[PDB]
Amino acid sequence: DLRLHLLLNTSVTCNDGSPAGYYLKESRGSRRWLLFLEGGWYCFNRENCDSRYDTMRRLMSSRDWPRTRTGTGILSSQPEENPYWWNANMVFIPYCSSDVWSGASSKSEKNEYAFMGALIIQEVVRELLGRGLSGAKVLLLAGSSAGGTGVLLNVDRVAEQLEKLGYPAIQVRGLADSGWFLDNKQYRHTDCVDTITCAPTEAIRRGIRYWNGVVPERCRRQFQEGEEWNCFFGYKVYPTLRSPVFVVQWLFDEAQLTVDNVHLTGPVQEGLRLYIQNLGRELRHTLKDVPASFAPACLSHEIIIRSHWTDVQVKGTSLPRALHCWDRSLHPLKGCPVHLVDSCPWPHCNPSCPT
Ligand SMILES: *[C@@H]1O[C@H](CO)[C@@H](O)[C@H](O)[C@H]1NC(C)=O
Ligand SMILES: OCc1cn(-c2ccc(Cl)cc2)nn1
Repeated sequence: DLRLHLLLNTSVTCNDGSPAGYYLKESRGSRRWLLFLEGGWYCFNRENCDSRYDTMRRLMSSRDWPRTRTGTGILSSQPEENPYWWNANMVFIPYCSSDVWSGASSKSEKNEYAFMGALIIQEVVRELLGRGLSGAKVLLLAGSSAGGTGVLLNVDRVAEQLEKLGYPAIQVRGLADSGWFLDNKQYRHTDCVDTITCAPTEAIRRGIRYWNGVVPERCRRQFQEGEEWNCFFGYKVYPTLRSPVFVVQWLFDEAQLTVDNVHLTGPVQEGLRLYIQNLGRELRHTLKDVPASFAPACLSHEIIIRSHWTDVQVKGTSLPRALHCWDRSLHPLKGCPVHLVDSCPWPHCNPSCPT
């Protein structure tokens, strides 16, 4: 179990002004630290944030959080469940800012909600340095879904923060799971006039304004004002980064298909067959020059904190093994690969896909 700590700096808050926080399980014999970012979509105006507050309030507030949480998958402390980092110090950071971890705005007489995701990460790092993180050799910033995108947006800022604080020896790295999206054409079109129909590019453009969103400096300097939404898309922001980042991405991610207005129920036809095959090929193409990556040909969503994350394989190598091979490479290795991308072109052409 991981134990809840609410942030001592009460100005760093969830959407509704309640304190943000983190769940921690220490491993005093270890100098490895894993900080995991939860996911769960986002909201981008008053009306759709109000809806989220009625029926998704744990993603908006800490007032009902439980005192503990069980570590699962890569957050498990049992070697049978977590062959990769079972002995590390474990941290789970709840997603309560609805801003893809990019916001830097407080609640005020001008703002009904606070959007502080980027500041929550920095405050968690600061308060952990007093609880053992000061002695770390590696800090791995991981996350799933919106948390995976959050890794891409924040990993270099964590690195810069520790450097300026006097800790140049801590190696910051990132692990982005199911957060690598494409700004592609939808299979069927919908005009952005309310939430249902509003494509990611437009929703994120409005979000950055609503959230006072922050993106990495180098990417911001390339795309410039009004175009920072580009930095929320992995294939555009990744080349600007400097911290080592391992990318885990299903070729046919269910959230990607949702934003593309694809609904698979049933006998496809030719038009949709070609659309799905082209999506797989495009994703594959964006990963061609990503040296640490794991991309199976499955229709699924998230993986690294699922209890059965050990079961999927690409070219005979599991995800925990590929992550271990990555660790070795950061000290090619014979029989210990780090770049693993399926080539077959249809969902579940890989027999190890989740059922
Ligand atoms: C609390 O957090 C805010 C927002 O990041 C920051 O400006 C302030 O300096 C912090 N205060 C302390 C005492 O850490
Ligand atoms: O949990 C599903 C999910 C998807 N997203 C998301 C994030 C960024 C972009 Cl650019 C598109 C989609 N966030 N959460």
